[PDB]
Amino acid sequence: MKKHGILNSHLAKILADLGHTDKIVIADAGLPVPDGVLKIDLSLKPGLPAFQDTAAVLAEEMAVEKVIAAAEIKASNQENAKFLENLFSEQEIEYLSHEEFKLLTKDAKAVIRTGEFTPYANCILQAGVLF
Amino acid sequence: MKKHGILNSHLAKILADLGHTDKIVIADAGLPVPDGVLKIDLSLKPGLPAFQDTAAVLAEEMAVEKVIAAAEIKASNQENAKFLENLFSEQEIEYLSHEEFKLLTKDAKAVIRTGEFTPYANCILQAGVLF
Amino acid sequence: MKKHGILNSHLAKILADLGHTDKIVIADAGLPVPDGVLKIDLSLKPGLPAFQDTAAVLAEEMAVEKVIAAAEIKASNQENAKFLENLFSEQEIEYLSHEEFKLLTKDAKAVIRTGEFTPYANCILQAGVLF
Amino acid sequence: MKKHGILNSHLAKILADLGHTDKIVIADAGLPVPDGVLKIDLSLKPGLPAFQDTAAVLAEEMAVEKVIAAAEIKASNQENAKFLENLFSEQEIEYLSHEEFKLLTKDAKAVIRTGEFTPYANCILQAGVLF
Amino acid sequence: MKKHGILNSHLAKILADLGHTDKIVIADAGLPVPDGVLKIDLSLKPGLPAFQDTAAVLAEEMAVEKVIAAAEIKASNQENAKFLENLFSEQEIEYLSHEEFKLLTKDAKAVIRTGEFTPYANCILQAGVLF
Amino acid sequence: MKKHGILNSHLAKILADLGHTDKIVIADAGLPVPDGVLKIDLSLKPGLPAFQDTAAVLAEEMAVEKVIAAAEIKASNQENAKFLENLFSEQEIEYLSHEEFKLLTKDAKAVIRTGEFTPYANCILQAGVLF
Amino acid sequence: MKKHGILNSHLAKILADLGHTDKIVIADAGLPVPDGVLKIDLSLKPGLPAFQDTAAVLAEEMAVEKVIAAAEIKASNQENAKFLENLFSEQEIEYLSHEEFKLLTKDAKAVIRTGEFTPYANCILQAGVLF
Amino acid sequence: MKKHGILNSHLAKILADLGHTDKIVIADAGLPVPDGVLKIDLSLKPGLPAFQDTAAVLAEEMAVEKVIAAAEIKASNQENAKFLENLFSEQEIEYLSHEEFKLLTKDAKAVIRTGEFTPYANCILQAGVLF
Amino acid sequence: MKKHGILNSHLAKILADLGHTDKIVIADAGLPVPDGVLKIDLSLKPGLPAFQDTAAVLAEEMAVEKVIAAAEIKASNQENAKFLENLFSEQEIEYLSHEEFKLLTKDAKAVIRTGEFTPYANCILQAGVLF
Amino acid sequence: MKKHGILNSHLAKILADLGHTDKIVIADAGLPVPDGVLKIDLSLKPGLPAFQDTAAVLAEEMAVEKVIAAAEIKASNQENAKFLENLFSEQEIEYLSHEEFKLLTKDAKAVIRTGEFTPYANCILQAGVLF
Ligand SMILES: O=P(O)(O)OC[C@H]1O[C@@H](O)[C@H](O)[C@@H]1O
Ligand SMILES: O=P(O)(O)OC[C@H]1O[C@@H](O)[C@H](O)[C@@H]1O
Ligand SMILES: O=P(O)(O)OC[C@H]1O[C@@H](O)[C@H](O)[C@@H]1O
Ligand SMILES: O=P(O)(O)OC[C@H]1O[C@@H](O)[C@H](O)[C@@H]1O
Ligand SMILES: O=P(O)(O)OC[C@H]1O[C@@H](O)[C@H](O)[C@@H]1O
Ligand SMILES: O=P(O)(O)OC[C@H]1O[C@@H](O)[C@H](O)[C@@H]1O
Ligand SMILES: O=P(O)(O)OC[C@H]1O[C@@H](O)[C@H](O)[C@@H]1O
Ligand SMILES: O=P(O)(O)OC[C@H]1O[C@@H](O)[C@H](O)[C@@H]1O
Ligand SMILES: O=P(O)(O)OC[C@H]1O[C@@H](O)[C@H](O)[C@@H]1O
Ligand SMILES: O=P(O)(O)OC[C@H]1O[C@@H](O)[C@H](O)[C@@H]1O
Ligand SMILES: [Cl-]
Ligand SMILES: [Cl-]
Ligand SMILES: [Cl-]
Ligand SMILES: [Cl-]
Repeated sequence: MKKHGILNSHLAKILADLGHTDKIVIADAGLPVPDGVLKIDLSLKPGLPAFQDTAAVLAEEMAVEKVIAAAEIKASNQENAKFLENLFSEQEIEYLSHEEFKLLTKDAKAVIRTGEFTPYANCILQAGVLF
Repeated sequence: MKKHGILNSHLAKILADLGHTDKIVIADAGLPVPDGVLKIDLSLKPGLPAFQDTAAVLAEEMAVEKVIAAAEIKASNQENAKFLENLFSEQEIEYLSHEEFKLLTKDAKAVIRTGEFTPYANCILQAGVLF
Repeated sequence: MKKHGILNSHLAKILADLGHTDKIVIADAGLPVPDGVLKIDLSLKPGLPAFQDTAAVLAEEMAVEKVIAAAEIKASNQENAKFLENLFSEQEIEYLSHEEFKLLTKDAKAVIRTGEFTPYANCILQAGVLF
Repeated sequence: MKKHGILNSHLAKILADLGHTDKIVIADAGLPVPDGVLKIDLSLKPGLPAFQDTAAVLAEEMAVEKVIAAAEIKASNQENAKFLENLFSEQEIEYLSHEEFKLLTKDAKAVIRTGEFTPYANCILQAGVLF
Repeated sequence: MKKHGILNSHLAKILADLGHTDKIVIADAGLPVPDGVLKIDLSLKPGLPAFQDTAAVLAEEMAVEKVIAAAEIKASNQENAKFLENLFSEQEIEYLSHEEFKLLTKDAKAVIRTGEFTPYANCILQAGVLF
Repeated sequence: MKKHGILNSHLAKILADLGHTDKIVIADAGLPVPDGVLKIDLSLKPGLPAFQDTAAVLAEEMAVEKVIAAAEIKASNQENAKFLENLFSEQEIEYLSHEEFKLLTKDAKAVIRTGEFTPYANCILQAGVLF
Repeated sequence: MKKHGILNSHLAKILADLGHTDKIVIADAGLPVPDGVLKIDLSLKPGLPAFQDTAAVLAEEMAVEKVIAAAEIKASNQENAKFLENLFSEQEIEYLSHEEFKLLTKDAKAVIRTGEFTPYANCILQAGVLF
Repeated sequence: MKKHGILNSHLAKILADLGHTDKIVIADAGLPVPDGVLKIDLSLKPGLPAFQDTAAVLAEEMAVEKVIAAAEIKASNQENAKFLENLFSEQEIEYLSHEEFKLLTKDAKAVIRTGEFTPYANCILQAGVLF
Repeated sequence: MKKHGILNSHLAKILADLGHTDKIVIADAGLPVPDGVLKIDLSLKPGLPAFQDTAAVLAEEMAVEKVIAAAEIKASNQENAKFLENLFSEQEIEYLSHEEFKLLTKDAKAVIRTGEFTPYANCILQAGVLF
Repeated sequence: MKKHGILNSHLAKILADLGHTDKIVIADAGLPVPDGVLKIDLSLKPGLPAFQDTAAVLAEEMAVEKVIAAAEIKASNQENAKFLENLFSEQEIEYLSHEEFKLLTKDAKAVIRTGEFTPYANCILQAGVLF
């Protein structure tokens, strides 16, 4: 068995190919996935896994230099919007309209679907560099 | 969005094709997957999701006529062994050696990998019929 | 076997992947299917299954936020036009020219072909969200 | 549009390739489909379409020299058993155990899944020759 | 064996998928086939089968609402030009320059190659509807 | 355009790869094609092309060192059985039971389906060598 | 074995599909092959096969309507430039800049690589018609 | 970028799927790779990377339960044979004849080719469990 | 461009993956290629390239430890048989019946077809090692 | 085994197809690979293999006419920048902004990933000609 790194095999393969600036998406159960974009669904039941738990695992296994979320999250989802701010303190956090957000997902290397059943609980993690 | 059934898209597709006697496997994080058998990895980190959480969702979404587990589970993993007895109290439960158990996994339509980090926490759910 | 949800295995796989705003098409036996769009043919013979029967099953298994249909249906197929208005009373129904309607089908995730032998008995169901 | 023959596009392609002695299967909603065998699912909901309706359409579009069914159908599903004897009065009908029947389905060119929710409502149609 | 419809298996599969306005091409032995368009070659030797024999079988098996040919056929291939007028007397026949004709073939679902060895012996059959 | 050789593009590709002893089959409209064997269907309508016309074209484009047919042809199809004898004078003609014949087709590089509607009008041509 | 036509199986397959105006490229060992264009490498070692040897064979097996080469060939490879002029006496020979010549190769059905080790020894053969 | 685990993307993907008892092969530059087994070539030039360098990295990123090598390694490559003994002090090391060793490679999930230019510098690492 | 090694790109790719004992076949224009074995056709016309020319280039680019040919070559094709003995004087040359030779080609990584038009002009080159 | 040329099998295959002006990229551990471009990862661990070692091997096995690197390399990575200037003194070296450099990698035939952990350690090698 693999000693270090993320446990999920599908995710490990995605992280392995990440280059500087590549993007991956963590989505709630409702976010549509653009055609041609790999979808890794971790959902089990409503609320499992949670957006927060998923983002937390990714944060410790991936080097993030920028996080992008939809502005609507600040109003419609205060708890998760705060979570992001807290978790990605040293990272640049950019906000866009949900509409522009969805356009950006087309360039993502993959979309990770969580069991999150709350509005605008989605974010794009942009890969940084280790040197 | 889909209104009924299991939330996970990968899993919904497998359940959709199940016919009477078809088998699927719920596995701990260390079980090897035979060549040619589809693997759906739901693991996020050690213990998440657990074997019990996963098995309970599946029992809720599919008609199970028989459950197969490795005898070594009773001795080495009492808690989970008892959970199974309770969960599938109405179904027939068969115990084989872990060796025979693995051979049987070759005929599975899929292996669902959980984040379970305890010995012999695996089982085969054999589809029953709705009429 | 799968306990809940739509019975058809092909349709279950399509519904499983539906995200907010994704579209599927229910069509009569003559609608042309754009290249690249998955075609699921349920027809057995003229009138079987009927447009009404198919639309009714989907309405109960999928969350629909909007229905799109061709204006011509109100002229050449009042029967089915009324059925649609009644079935989706709570949803927004938009009428476009049959020409524009066909253009939109290029963006569908699938086209479900029925055995309906009446003109303009086609509609686009746009997925809603469960939360 | 195609003027003659079976209306369903998937079935038309299968019939088009039929040679003398090739077999296709008409099955209830629970019959398991062997790996490697094409599955065409026409089901919409329980009982739709029915075994009888599907078998009748195929009987008129395909030349059948022999019909194979499971002996158990005469015991648990007399209704459909009589239908079959009547529909294929001119053809040779053979009864085998459900177990052997399933074995034979491995050699079929396709399995047509209906919405039939009654036991052993399955049959194998063996192609005849037009000259 | 299949009882009704066109005898050729490759062709049956194409007709099976035709929807209103879909196009197929019948071509002489020299017409170039655009990239991405399926080619079904029925030629055996020069003149076998002929454009006329092929066109007549197709007119018998598919509903044609419009026929498109190259204007150069009237001048250089009078016999075949007249055959078409007679065969599709009830349909609308449109003549374009051979140059425009070829561009149009890019949208065809298939090109049927015949053994015809005479100039501009090609046409596009546009599927009509059965209701 | 290709100056020499057989006109049919599908057949040209098959002849191009023939090595000493490789086999190809010419079949009537009813012969079943084993799985994994390429099928090139030239049929247009019953009796077109004819078994005789097809075999004749192949005879002049391919080096045949042996022909294999089913014994039943001699009795059930005297006209075509004589044709073969006449056409392949200098070639070794071996006869087998239709049953053994079908077993041999599994090793064929391809099956050429003609529009021949007569019993046992099938034969296997075994490639010779040009030096 | 195949009796007539070009000996090389790969090439026979390419010529088999040639339609009027289709293009193939004969190239020296350094010509780059556009992405998507089929490459058939016949080279064994420098100078074998020679550009002249390959062009001769093709001229004999293909109906050539036009020949295209880079003007630079007259300046740096007069020997091959003269050969080309004589070989295609009856056909149209067009000279373009090497830069435009390369853009044209993107439309070719294939690039045939020879062992030619001399500058600009490349040409495009445009297929003609046999009637 | 990925924070933890092996640096090589190809290898990370292979380790990600490892289950208990799965096997991978580290090989010298001459070891033949069985058909069907994935080959990951890391060699740059003779001796780079070295067998020792590669085995060390893997030992640090993979949970090794058993090591298998050919007895011939003790006779012709004592240096690497000793290295292996020390590196896997706590694990079981089994020696088989080079001939049997090769048969065992057919079951491997992958063969990692190094630049090692010394005889019998190959070994099979059998995955263990993390619990 | 590649500075060193064999010039042919197809062959370069095959040599690149050769491991100790892997085999490749050099064949005359008539040798049949077993299904599943890659065929690289270098023939241009009868006698070009010749068996000898091809074998010479391969011997210079590949480390061969053993050669295998049909016994019939010594009698029916004296010239090439002598060439073989001379070219591979250092290596072991084993002669088998042509029938047994053909069975061995099933294990070859590829069959290189030459334009050689003389009988039994075939041989298997078994890869050696560089250390 | 292959006697000459680059040792790595993956790279050998890429060099084999290089034509005049084709480009390949040597990259540090962080350079992102554009979708559609083949990635060959030779990294083992940070610093192995090094950028310099990889570039040296390639320069010896490929005819390079031009090198392209990011301008930022001269300032942020002086050591490797000097190495580059020294290794490719005969060739033309063009410096572009790193942003413009990345756009150019879209046209590369492949990206070779090294274990280099220093910034802007990337370059594009443009293939020259051997004659
Ligand atoms: O649900 P509303 O607010 O209507 O639209 C936003 C949602 O739709 C999808 O993009 C995501 O699931 C997001 O949460
Ligand atoms: O822990 P031991 O008994 O060594 O091996 C059994 C484990 O190995 C794998 O098959 C499963 O993960 C199972 O739990
Ligand atoms: O208005 P047109 O396209 O002529 O006829 C409409 C019918 O054609 C097809 O699109 C559908 O079957 C629809 O019912
Ligand atoms: O006899 P068993 O297999 O238990 O039950 C028969 C039913 O199981 C499936 O094969 C079919 O659905 C059939 O109707
Ligand atoms: O004969 P020309 O006018 O030169 O070219 C027209 C022919 O070329 C191909 O498009 C068709 O075969 C058509 O018949
Ligand atoms: O038609 P019968 O004589 O029953 O069986 C022989 C035929 O069945 C198929 O193999 C061929 O079409 C052959 O002509
Ligand atoms: O050799 P130079 O003149 O530099 O470039 C022309 C060559 O480059 C490639 O396009 C062809 O191989 C052609 O022969
Ligand atoms: O070098 P000899 O001893 O001849 O053969 C053993 C070698 O052949 C291949 O299996 C491996 O590369 C191993 O190192
Ligand atoms: O020519 P005969 O002796 O009949 O058969 C041997 C030939 O058949 C093929 O295997 C080879 O081409 C070989 O040269
Ligand atoms: O490190 P910065 O300057 O932020 O970005 C440049 C790096 O990002 C990637 O393109 C390469 O790895 C390069 O070294
Ligand atoms: Cl479902
Ligand atoms: Cl049909
Ligand atoms: Cl040919
Ligand atoms: Cl990892």
